[PDB]
Amino acid sequence: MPNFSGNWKIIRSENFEELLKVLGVNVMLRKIAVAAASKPAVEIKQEGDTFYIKTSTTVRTTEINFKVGEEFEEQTVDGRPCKSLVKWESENKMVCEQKLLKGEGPKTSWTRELTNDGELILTMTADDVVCTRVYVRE
Ligand SMILES: CC(C)N1CCC(C)(C)c2cc(C#Cc3ccc(C(=O)O)cc3)ccc21
Repeated sequence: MPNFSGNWKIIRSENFEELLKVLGVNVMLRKIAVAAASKPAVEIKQEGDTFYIKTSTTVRTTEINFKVGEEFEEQTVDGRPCKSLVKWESENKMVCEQKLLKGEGPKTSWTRELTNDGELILTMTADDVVCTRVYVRE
């Protein structure tokens, strides 16, 4: 019965500021984002391979809708419009490759995985730098 669906509570965050730095976010905006990202609300709805994911903070909210295997548009973690495509790497792990709509920048991606223990891992990557965030349902 359990899947990616849930209201998810963060329990661990690593390397978020480093990710924003590689993306070229300046010091003062990074400080704002890091603080706000420390207590996000995350809502996922899954129906088969169709997903809704809303990630909210006091300073910024993202809401994405996608089907695995079908291109969609969203934003990079630093706010730049991109084309995205999610695939199943494995049964419990989706991987999203991103391409900017305009300009150039680090190669970005994200992954979401349901681990053996019932928890969710999000990773966000820019070039070689990875941010890892772990959640449990509320
Ligand atoms: C200054 C501020 C408004 N600002 C401008 C710069 C920038 C776009 C980088 C930015 C990013 C965020 C974020 C985030 C976040 C990402 C993932 C999660 C998660 O999945 O848990 C939670 C939060 C917040 C503020 C913010």
